Amino acid sequence: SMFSHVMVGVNDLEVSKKFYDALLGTLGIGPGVANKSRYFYRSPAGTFGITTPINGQPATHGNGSTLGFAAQSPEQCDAFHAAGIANGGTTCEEPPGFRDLYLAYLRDPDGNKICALHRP
Amino acid sequence: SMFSHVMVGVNDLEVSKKFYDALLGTLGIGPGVANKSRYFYRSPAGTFGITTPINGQPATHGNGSTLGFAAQSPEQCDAFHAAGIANGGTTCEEPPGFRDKLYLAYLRDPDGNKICALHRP
Repeated sequence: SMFSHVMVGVNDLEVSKKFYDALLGTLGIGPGVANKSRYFYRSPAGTFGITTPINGQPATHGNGSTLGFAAQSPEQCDAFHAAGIANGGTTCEEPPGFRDLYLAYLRDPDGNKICALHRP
Repeated sequence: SMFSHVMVGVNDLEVSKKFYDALLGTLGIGPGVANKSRYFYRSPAGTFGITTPINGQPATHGNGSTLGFAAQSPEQCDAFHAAGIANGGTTCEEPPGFRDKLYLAYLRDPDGNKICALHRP
């Protein structure tokens, strides 16, 4: 992988662990593993983590930031979207579908924009 | 790869292109390729992109967010760090070094996005 890891800030570690456990579970990842004020979601080719921000201030999303997780099929993209929505996330404007790629976009409980992407 | 792609928001695409060209070139990642109001940095396992935010509002960086680029050695992590400082980025703390075993070099890009290069021996 190009990326060793990606971290996002969260305001409530348990609420976000519940979200990402469900979300990333649809892709075969997780559940999250605690390490200090973080949960890590690890695999042979990448690590994702959620953290309390080190500066002690509220976590926020970055406008223009998107984190894309690879999915093995369009069905996994759909399942990712449904699971995130049912467990604290919110839908983006674009419904899951093909883009001239298959993509499903969501925001996590803190507004971090995420995406499952499948290329057939 | 777990990640298909990562985008960050930037407020000046050409300024950021010149930073990331320099920075990611040290890891062997070829220069940015235009596509709409974005530049993409593709490899065989993952794509990184810099973008003007699609909502037309200013780019910001999220408190708690860190993006890590894989590097093949500690020397590459240091070359990354140097290129970053030479081209508009700022160092964070701590300075580059080993940490429990990993080598890490941290920067902020010209927009305040927090990034690092990481090597695991």
